[PDB]
This record gives sequence, structure tokens and C-alpha cells, in this order.
Amino acid sequence: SLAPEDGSHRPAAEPTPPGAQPTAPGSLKAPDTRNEKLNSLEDVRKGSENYALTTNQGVRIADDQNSLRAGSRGPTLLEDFILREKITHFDHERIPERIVHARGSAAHGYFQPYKSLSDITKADFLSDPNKITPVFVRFSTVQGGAGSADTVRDIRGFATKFYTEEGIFDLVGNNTPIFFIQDAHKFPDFVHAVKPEPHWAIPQGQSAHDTFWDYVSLQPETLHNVMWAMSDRGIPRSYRTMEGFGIHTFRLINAEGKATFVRFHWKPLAGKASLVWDEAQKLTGRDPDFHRRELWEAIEAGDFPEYELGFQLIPEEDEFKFDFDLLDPTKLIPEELVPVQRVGKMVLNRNPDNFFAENEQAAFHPGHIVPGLDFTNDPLLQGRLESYTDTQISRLGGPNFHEIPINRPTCPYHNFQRDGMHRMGIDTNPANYEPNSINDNWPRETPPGPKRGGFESYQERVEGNKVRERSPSFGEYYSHPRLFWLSQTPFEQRHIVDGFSFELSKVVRPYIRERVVDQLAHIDLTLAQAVAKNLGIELTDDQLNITPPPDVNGLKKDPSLSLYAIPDGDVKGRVVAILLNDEVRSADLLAILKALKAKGVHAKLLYSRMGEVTADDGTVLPIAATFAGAPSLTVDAVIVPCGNIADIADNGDANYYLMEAYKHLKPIALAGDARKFKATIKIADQGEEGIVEADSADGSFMDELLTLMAAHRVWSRIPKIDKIPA
Amino acid sequence: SLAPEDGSHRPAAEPTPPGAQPTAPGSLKAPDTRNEKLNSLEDVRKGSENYALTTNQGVRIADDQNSLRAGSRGPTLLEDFILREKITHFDHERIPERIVHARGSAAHGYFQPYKSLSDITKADFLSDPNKITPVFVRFSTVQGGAGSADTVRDIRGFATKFYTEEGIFDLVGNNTPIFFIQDAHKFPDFVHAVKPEPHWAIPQGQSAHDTFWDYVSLQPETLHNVMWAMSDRGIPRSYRTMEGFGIHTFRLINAEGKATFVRFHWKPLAGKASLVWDEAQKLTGRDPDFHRRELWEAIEAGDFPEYELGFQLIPEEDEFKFDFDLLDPTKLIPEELVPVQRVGKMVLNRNPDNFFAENEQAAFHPGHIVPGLDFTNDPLLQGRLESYTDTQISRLGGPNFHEIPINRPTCPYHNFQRDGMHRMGIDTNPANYEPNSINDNWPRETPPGPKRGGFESYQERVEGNKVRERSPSFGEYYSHPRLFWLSQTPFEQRHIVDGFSFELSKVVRPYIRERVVDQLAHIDLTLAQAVAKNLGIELTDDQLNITPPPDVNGLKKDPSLSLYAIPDGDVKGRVVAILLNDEVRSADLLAILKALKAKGVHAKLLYSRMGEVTADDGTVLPIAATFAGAPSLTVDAVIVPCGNIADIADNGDANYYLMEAYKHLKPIALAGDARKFKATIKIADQGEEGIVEADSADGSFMDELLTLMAAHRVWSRIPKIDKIPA
Ligand code: HEM
Ligand code: HEM
Repeated sequence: SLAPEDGSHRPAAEPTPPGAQPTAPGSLKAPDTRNEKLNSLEDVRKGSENYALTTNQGVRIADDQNSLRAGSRGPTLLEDFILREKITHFDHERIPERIVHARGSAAHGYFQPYKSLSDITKADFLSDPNKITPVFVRFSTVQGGAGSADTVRDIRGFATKFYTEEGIFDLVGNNTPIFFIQDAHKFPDFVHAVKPEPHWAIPQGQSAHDTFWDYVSLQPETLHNVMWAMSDRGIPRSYRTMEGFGIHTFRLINAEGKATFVRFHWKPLAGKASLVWDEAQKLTGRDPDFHRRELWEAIEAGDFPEYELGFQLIPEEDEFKFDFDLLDPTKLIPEELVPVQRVGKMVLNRNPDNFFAENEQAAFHPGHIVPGLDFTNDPLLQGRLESYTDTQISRLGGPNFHEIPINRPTCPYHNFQRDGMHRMGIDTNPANYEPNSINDNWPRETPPGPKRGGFESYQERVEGNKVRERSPSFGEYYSHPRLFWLSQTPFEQRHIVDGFSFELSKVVRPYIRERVVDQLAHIDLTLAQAVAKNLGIELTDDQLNITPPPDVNGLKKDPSLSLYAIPDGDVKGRVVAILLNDEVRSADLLAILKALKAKGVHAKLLYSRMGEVTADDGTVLPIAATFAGAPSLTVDAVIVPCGNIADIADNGDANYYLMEAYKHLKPIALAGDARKFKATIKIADQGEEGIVEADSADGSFMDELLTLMAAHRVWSRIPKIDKIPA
Repeated sequence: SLAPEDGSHRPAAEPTPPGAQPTAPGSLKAPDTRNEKLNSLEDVRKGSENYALTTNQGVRIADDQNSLRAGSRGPTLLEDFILREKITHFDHERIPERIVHARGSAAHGYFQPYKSLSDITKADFLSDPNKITPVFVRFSTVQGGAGSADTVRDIRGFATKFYTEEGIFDLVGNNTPIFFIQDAHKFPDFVHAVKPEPHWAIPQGQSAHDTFWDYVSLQPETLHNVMWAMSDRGIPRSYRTMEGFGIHTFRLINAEGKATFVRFHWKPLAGKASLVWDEAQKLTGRDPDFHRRELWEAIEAGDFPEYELGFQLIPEEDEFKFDFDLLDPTKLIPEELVPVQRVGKMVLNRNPDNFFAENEQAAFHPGHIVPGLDFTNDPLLQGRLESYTDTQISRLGGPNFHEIPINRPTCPYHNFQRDGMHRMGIDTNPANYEPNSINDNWPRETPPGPKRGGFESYQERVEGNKVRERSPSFGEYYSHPRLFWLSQTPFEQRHIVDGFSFELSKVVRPYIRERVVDQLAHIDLTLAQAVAKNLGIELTDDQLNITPPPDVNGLKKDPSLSLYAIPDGDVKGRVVAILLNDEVRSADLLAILKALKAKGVHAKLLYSRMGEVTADDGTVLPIAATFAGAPSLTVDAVIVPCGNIADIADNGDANYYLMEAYKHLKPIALAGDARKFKATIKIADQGEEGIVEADSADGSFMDELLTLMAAHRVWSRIPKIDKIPA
């Protein structure tokens, strides 16, 4: 039962493009990629080659194929300890999934700042451009279970654990700059509303159901983040192509004790890019693991996800100078008002070894801050501090979750805490309390100071009575949704209208749809009317007369809120499908692959069967997947080289591949006789912007294709796609 | 007063068709549907209307919108015990999912036998045709998490908890009559091989990956259940339209002590029906909850799932009379050799009230038998008995899982077991041990007997040495795979070839595909050649010459193994999409809808937007969903009535609706000018079988459509669909 003679069962331990080699554990794929945290896991990494199969007690197993029984057709015997241990371990493999963000995908990397930030913070990880901090990052959806699909419409989580020299800092953020609700007390109400309904546990991975829109209609504070969710921000192309935000205002504290308010940002260096809805929903069926897969394969290819950390900084004295409250997590701070200052770069460059041990058991918590950082009174941040430690006690089995290898600090940790389930550390200290004289009081408290000091909270002034009351300054709900709406391109606005229309059409109780349309009328009449028309609802005269909400500190728009208004495309790490035929013109393929390789764009060679095809010059071309096996949903663009086109001209799947790519606004390039396929997509002898066409695939043909790919999608095609039946 | 004045927020408590009303908890939807188990849950059912909101300690809450803070913009205070309790409960909502069969859907119902089976078993629930036993049934997939999709290719679980007067009996079966493996010792290997791969946790809900086919290629005992998984058995249209089987041979024991060997079957009274692959895969995207939904809605409609329990019975003297071992769970007993005797009927007639409390916490275990049943030495059944109690200790938090309301027997339970986490029962017995005098030895042991006796095991002779050894009688792997193959229709054989070809195409290491193909060549050369051709693999001369395995006791086919060879269609509960236009011929719609209603077939009225359209005669037609919102994947047949066809003739969604339906072999009917859509699907002027067309929807148009629906799909269309780009 052995490995093939040719070694083909084992991936090469070098970077390789997606599909070229089977995927593997990060330490076997990239053994020479290291960082302090990855090295520190070596105490628990376990190999396998050349070792005997044993029980967990170290007893060699002779027959792992059979239970012990009284005769070979007889009853199994109670004394089979080998069977019992193996089955008992299997029986207890599962642990509770995260209450939210159960579905997530993670990787290791490192961070470093561009310059010391000691003027504004004493945080050690921000103190020196040449001090590298290992990180572990998990990206996630919110609503669905661990086994739900990746490319749903949802908010995404973006959690980073920095293993710093002065402690672990977890920056536990999402991919939009606000949240749905103002006070943590409502969190279980909002999450219950979005999650599968309690009677029948439907729907998975979708906000398109009555209870969510019932809560939204009755809680207008939710409308800002609902706008972001209904836009294409809700369906990113990759975790590499979305923004990250800490949402809350936090504090930075410098050595002089000065507090500066801050909001955290991550900028994706691969650019912002999202799917369109029909593509994202069909992709949850064709590959529900698409984002997990794409992230792992990018890292194996060397297309490391990179993000720039940035800070919006507001001096203490400017706390009240905006027309929103800085502590309200449903309000964003527009970059036109407060620019994002670039802080440092994070690069994710190694996949884990074991998903369960490292991803599933990772515990992030926004209370894990370090000296130089502090909280504010944001009432959603405040309540989050009661949750993340608590939930970890059932999910991870008790209070020693920081000893699970992935969660361990790389810096020293010593205290008087003892015992708890699954206690790993064996403490030698004669004392388990302080103050003590029997160990001369060690370990000892450390005064706060400029570097290496103990944690002290900023001495913020508190004055108020003990109340359960929402601050009046939080009671405005329409101006930020409007700012967001007005900052989108026209095609982005169409996509928002379509998201609301699609979701509300799934709400069974029509009055809820009506109540939501009335809320949209308080944001923008054009948005409200367009959603209403799709729902067969007619706005009343009163609704038509609702005064729009005020501008945000005079802003009519802020283009930083759009995915696409400002070009920032990067083609490196994108993928093209190349549709083969049984006599491919090799000069086309040479030019195609050469130009793709120059820009770091991968290719997948597709055909109507697996195996190989031979090109016109005898080159044997291995086939990656069939047209049906790897649909156009999984690539950024489609190229059809010249060759024996009649081979594929009447193939339904090949035609369909182009129809689906066209519908989803992807660039398509057709060389030589492949231009015969123009007829399937109904599109003119003169040509069309978004369709590259020439006699052969040369320098020019490929430059045009790659230019289109840098703009991500062919938005100008949108009016043409409603008539195509795909 | 947030409810609408008109009361439209609340579903009517009467049966209603899918989509007509919002779905609800079973006890509110169908309060008059009762059984002894449903009544016994009354002690824990909790209402809500007219009651004050409280903490779990009973304290009325005043403000459930805010945390307590020092000033309305100030920090949250540790003393907020109301916040703390609410967030703590939320923080601990999740429990571990089942290790396998985590994705499942459940309902309540009842079973009654047709006649007393006292001559062959003393089981009380089978003793009297007027004896009604409540059941709770959970249907499931195997591989995916609780948040994975329903219409994946997989085996399905079919677990029935019978709440009998002599104890709980759990019949824990699947929808194929064999399992992949022979000995329980291999269960963690096989499950690990099918489950997502451990480095990256991909793929979800799919066996289409290297490790699964690696294990299959190395363990030919798996090939029989692999054949069933690759056939359309692996993609049922509904839980109502698949078979059930206990798989193992068990025993029935009568009052005279005679043992009869038995295998258990469930026959779906709705008939057998499956999807086709492209449809199933796309449906995991458009509605991952499709089976859960369709089951819930069938019960809300009164289309109760009904199944007939049947037994294959083999006398003890005939144990060795077959070419296969009766104790081998990779072998089926052909119904040609051993007919299924009809035993009784089960009807599922009420949904749960709360999915988590009743479905997620339900615990089934095949060791839960009752007097009149017993085990055999089947080595897979034997090892199951060590797993199911064990896994419930972590999944359900301890040894008192039988006190979770859904799992409680309805009959008396008394013993000397005490304590354990979560103990609910407060024992008053002075004694907690036996034998005791202090409570006169109560509760007391009961001798075995004809009725109401204690459990005693059948005194089977055991003779052999203590060995971990597979019986030689189990070492035959290809004859049952071949009997299955030869028993399928030609279109079912095509779908089997396509299943293997699609799955192996996703295996990244080509040598694994080649090894699987070599295994296929040991089953049937035509099968092997067809799969090899789709993989670009050429059989060797040695492969072309392998001799086929022998017939199974002289059979070269058994038609009961086919889903479709023997017509068993039932249209009640099925659904048709009706594609509206803005001036529908109202006489067509009256004819269509009343014809459907007469046969219990549901309809969904679809259009390009929500709201209403108006028919030729002013009739107002309410729209259920848009064409994109309720795709053809979700229906069994498509009817386009006459009207203003121009309204929808150039709508890409409307056209594609028909293309998709056509490709997936569904009946389509076109009335009047709707026949203009014939060009979209390339139908000839003189028409074709499976397309119903007339000048109007009158006369025999609806009878013809309904005849096509009773045969499920238009298999003769398969050669046509190849070309179509959809
Ligand atoms: C701005 C608002 C919030 C953001 C950006 C946020 C972000 C996230 C992210 C990204 C994760 C997943 C971390 C991972 O990958 O493991 C998560 C987990 C979680 N969050 Fe939040 N969250 C927010 C609000 C809240 C609130 C208000 C609460 C409760 C008061 C809460 C409770 C939790 C819990 C219980 C988990 C599961 C954590 C675990 O099991 O380890 N979240 N959150
Ligand atoms: C003929 C072969 C088998 C059949 C028909 C079968 C059927 C099933 C079904 C239908 C369920 C889901 C019950 C529900 O809906 O909750 C399940 C659960 C389970 N099965 Fe099996 N199974 C088989 C083999 C085995 C084997 C060999 C083992 C281990 C020795 C095993 C261990 C388990 C475990 C751990 C669960 C989760 C049960 C729970 O958490 O309550 N199964 N099985």
C-alpha cells in the first residue's frame, strides 16, 4: 500500500502555483520559512515517517485492521484496549465551534513597523522598524457554522494575534469600519436575529430571512453596516482583497502619558476586489471552500497576503469636534476628515501544519492589549471584554487555553495562577500567592514606565450617574448610510439596490419588507425607490417627502469608501482559465504563458476530459480540470487559444463557460479561430471593450488582457448582461 | 405594538402549502397533532406571549437595550449582572457537533404495525396492530459539519427513536443497504479519509478529494458502498424519496426463544427519486438548506413523510446458504433471494418546536435494543456498541443525556445510578445499590418472559481463539459492486460513470485515479472503460482481461436495487414553477392550478420582480419569488402559461430558467404563445417527448404534464442536453 515508485505522492518543498502539486502542511511545504513563533511550536510538532504505529501510551500495534474477537466470526472482546483507545479518541474529536465567526481560515506571518512610533505610543511592537513581530491571522465569516460556505454575503472577520515582547496583542477586527449595533447588551439579540431561525435552523450563511430584517427594521442603528453588507463589500474575491478595521476608537499612550485616540485599519496591498452576487452564490455550491483554498494556495505559491497597518489619529482635545460621537461603533471616521497614517506591513507567509490544532483552537480576544494601548468607553468594545475570555472556557475546555501551543506567548509569562483543566505548566515556585516572603515575592510587579513597564490604565475622568442609557449623541442613524451610498460608483449603487432587493424578496412577511423600504427612504430616495420598484412597493407621498439626512461634516462623498472609485488593482496571484482543444496552437500558448508569468498571474488548463492533450508541435499539455470541474466562477479571466476549435465549438460546457464569465463581467480573450465564440456571447464584429481579440495571442493581445485584469471586472458590460441566458 | 395591526405576522395553525405562510414551531403550527411523546414534553415547553422579560433567575428586566455605565457615555460597570447573565449564556450556546452525521433534519411521528409479529419476536412495539409507538426521526448526511449543505453527494443517515412501552429502541440506519467497511476498528481511518483533509480542512461535504480515493483504492471492501454513493442514490431529491436500511443482520427473538436473523428496511411511500449531479451541486449553492426546508414544509403542508418498515428474515439454519457472509456489512441480501416482508407504517407528522433542544440534542444509539431483539457478531455492529454512549459524554456534557427531554423514555425508568453532571432526577430511594434490604431490594430485576420481561441475550455458541483476524468469508469485494451495476438502468449507469469521473477528476495525484480505475476493472469492464475514457487513461491489456467476479447466488441483476427500473412515482408533495408574464391568460392559470391542486402538487408563481401582476381578466396574481430567487433547481417541473410572452421572451433569467430545467431532465409545459420558448431549448417544431405543448392549458395538457411528473425526469432527453450551453 505504498507510495508510487516515482515520488509523485509528495509535493515539492518549493513555491508552486495553484494546482501544480498537492497542498501540504506548512512545515513540510516551506521548511525554511521561520519566525520566533513558528520555531517555538517545535516542542509539539510531531512527524511520522519511519516511526512505528502505536497506541497513545506508546505500545506498538501489530494489526490495525481488526478488532479482537473470539474466533474470526465471533463477538468482539471487551479486552481490546487498542480498539477502545482508537475509537474513544475518535468519539471525542469535536469541540464547540465559535458562537460567531465559526467559519475561518488562518495563516502565520510577521509584522514590522515602517518607523518608530514612540512619539505617540510606547507599545514595544511599534518601537523599532527592525523588530519583527510574529503574527497569526484568522479570517472568517460571521453567521455560518464551521462547515458553512466561504463566498456567502456576510461581514468578514480579520483577527491578528501579535506575539510581542511585552505580551500578546490581539487586534480583533472586521472588513467594514463599523458594526451593526451600539451596545454589547444587544449582541445576542442581533446575532440571534441573523443566525438560523430557532424553530428549524434555516438559513445557513445568509441574512436573507425574516428575523434579520425584522430586527433591522426595528433598529435603525443597524442600517450603516447593513448598507456595507448589501454592497459588494459583503462578497469579497479573496481575503487578500478586502480592507480590515478595528471599528472602535482605542487609545495610544506614549512614555509621557499622552493619550491619542486611534482607529485601526488594514490596507490590502493586493487591492480591493469583490465578486458579484450571482457568482458568489453559485460559488458557495461549486466550491464552498473557495476563500480557504485561495488563501492557502496563495501562500504556497509565494503570493503572500500583505497588508498595511494604518492609524487614524485624533488628539484628545478633538474628541467632540465631529458631528458624530467618536465612541459610537456605528459611525465611521471618513478619511477625508482624518487620514490614515501608514504604520507598518504584515506579511502572511506560512500555512499551518494542522488546521484543528492551530486554526480551530486559536483564541483571540480584544481585551489582550499591551502597554502603550488602552480602551475607550465605546459601549460595544466595553461589553466585548466580558465575552472573549468567558466563551473560551467552554470552547477550549477551561482556563488554561493560553497553554494550547498556538495561543502561547513567545515572551515570558509568570504568575501565581494554578491548576485548571489540562494544566500543562508545572510550577516550581514555593509560593502561589503574593505578597509572599517564601520566594522573596517573585514573580514581582513592575512599575509602569517608558519600556518594559507594568500595565497602568490611562486615568480617564469618569463623571456620571449609574444609568442604563444610550448616549443622546448616538441617536442618529441615517447620515453615515447616506455618505456611504453617495460614495459608491453607479454600478456599486446598482449592486446595493440588488442586494437589498434579493434579500427582502426572501422575507416571507411583506410588512417587514415595507418597514425596511421606509427606513431606506430616510437614507436616500433614489435607493428607496429602486428597491421598492423591485419589490412591487409604491412609496407614499409622505415617504417621498422625507428630508434627507445631513452631510457628514460637510462631506458629499468620500471615495475611500468605494471598492473601485480609485484604481488600486494588482494582478499578481490572480488566475486565468485557458480552454484547451485537442490541437492547440503552441505559439499562442507560449505567448500567453510568458505574459502571465511576467505579471505573476497563474493559469489553469482546462478541457472536456482529464489526462493530456498534445499541442501542434508535440508538447504534451496536462489538464488541470474539466470545464465543469473548474467553472469560470473560480478564475479572474478566460483565454481561448487558437487550434482545433471545432473540437470544442459545440461543447455545451465550453460555450457555457464563456457565457458565465461574460455575465460575471470577467475579461475574455479569444485568439485566431477562437473568435468563432464571439457568437455565443452575442457580441459584434467590431468587438467590445472587455473582449480581447486578434489573429494570434501576441504581446499586444496579452497586454490588453492584463490591463483589463488590473481593472478587475468589465463594469461597462453591465447593460449587456440582462439579455444573456446564463 | 410592533406586530402589524392585521395579524399577518402569525402563520395560520392549519396545514398550508410551501411558501404560503411563514414557517413556525410545530406546537404552534399544529397544536392538535399529538402523540404520547409530544404530550410528555409539555413539562418543559415554554411559551412567551403576555409574559414579562426576565433574567434566568426570574428578575424582571426594565431596559434590555443598554448596559449599565457611569454616565451615558461612560464605562460599563462590573455590577451589571443582567448584561453578565445574557452575554454569558450567549457565550456558551454551542455544544460539539456529532463526529459524523453532524448535518441532520428531524421530526416527530408515530409507527404502528400491520399485524402482531408475536410468532417471530416478543418486542412489545410489534405485538399488536393497535399499539401506536411515538417516534422521533433524524435524517442526515455523513461527512459535513452541522452548517454544511444538504444536497451534497454522500450517504444519508436515517435514525428512528421508537419510544416503546418496554424501552427506547433506536434503529440507526443509512439510505444504502451496506456500509463502506467491515470492521469497526477501521471506522476512524475511513472517516478521516472522507472528512476534510487535516492540514487545511478542505473539502466540506465532499468525498471528491485525494485521501478518500486513496483509502478506497487500498481497501477494496469499500467499493460496494462507493458504487451506491457514485450513483444517483448519493443525491436524493428529498428525505421522503429515499430508502432506509439497518445494514447489519440483527436477531428477532420470540417468546419460545427462537432466533430469526433479520435485516431492517424502510420503503418510502412517496417513491424513490434523486437529483442529477449538476443540479444537486448547484443547489448546495442556491439553497444549502433544501432538504431541511422541504421536510419541514412537507409536514406543514400535510404531505407527511410516510415509510413502510420491512424485514428480510432468514432462519438460523440458513446462515451459511449464501455466497456471502450474512454478518458482512459490505454485502447486501438481494430481495430476489430474500423478500422484504411488510411490517408496519411510520408517519412523520409534526416538526419540532426548537431545533437545538430537540434535533441537535437528540441521541440515538444502535445498542438501544429491547427484549425481542438482539445483536449478531457483525464486527462493524459490534464496535458501534463501544462508540455511541461514549461520544454522548462529551457531546451532551455527561452521563445524564437520557434526561434531556427529547431522549427521555415515555415508559418507567428506575435504577441505582446516581449523580453525574446535569442530574435532573431527584432519587428518593434509601438505597443506591442492590441487593439491598433497606428498600426491600426495589427496584427489582425481572425474569425474561413473553411480555414485560427482563432482557436476556440469546445464548449463541461462541467458539474460537482470541484473534484480531478478518473472517475469510469476508474476503470478496467485487461481486456485489457488479450486481449493483448490472441492476441499474442505462441512464443510471451513465450517472454512475459520471460520478466516479467527476470525483476522480478532483484527485490531484494521478496515480490514485489510475489505481481506482484498476479496481473498477475488477467489477465491470464497460464501467472501467467509460470512467478511464473521461480521465484520459487507457486500460492495459492485463486490465482488459481480468475476469469478472461471479454472480451472487446465480443472479445477474436485481431490479429492486435500481431507483427507477420499476416505476414507483408519486406526484403528491412535488412542486411546479409557473413562469408569469404581465398579462397572463387567466383561463390557462385556472386550469393549471386546479389540476395541480387535485393531485396535491404545489405551485410557485414566479416573475422578474416581487408584488403582483394582473391577468387578461383583471385577476390579481401574487408573486412568490423572482426567477433568480427561486431557480428551477428547487422545482420538479416548469409550466409557462400563455399571455404577453414578449414581456419575458428577452429576459435572460426566464430563458435560463427553462434551459436549466431542460438540462436537468425536468418536464416542461408551454401553452399558447409560450411555445416561442421552444427556440431557447432547441425543440423541434413537431415537438419532443418530455415537452408538453398545446394552444392552451385545457384538455389533456395537464394530464400529460402530470404523467411526466409521475416518471420524475425525462431520461430520454439525456443525449440532447450535451450540446446545450447551460
Ligand atoms: C466591532 C465589533 C466586533 C468585532 C469587529 C468582532 C470581531 C470578531 C472576530 C473577528 C471574531 C473571530 C476571531 C477568530 O477568528 O477566532 C470574533 C469572535 C467572537 N466575538 Fe466578536 N466582534 C465584535 C463584537 C462582539 C460583541 C459585542 C461580542 C459580545 C459582547 C462578541 C463576542 C464574540 C465571541 C463570543 C466570539 C467567539 C470568540 C471565540 O470563541 O474565541 N463580539 N469577533
Ligand atoms: C452500518 C454502519 C453504520 C450506520 C448505518 C451508522 C449510522 C449512523 C447515523 C444515522 C448516525 C446519526 C444519528 C443521528 O441522527 O444523531 C450516526 C452517528 C454516529 N455514529 Fe454511526 N453508523 C454506522 C457505523 C458507525 C461506526 C462503525 C461507528 C464507530 C465505531 C459509528 C460511530 C458513530 C458516532 C460517534 C456517531 C455520532 C453519534 C452521536 O453523537 O450521538 N458509526 N451513525
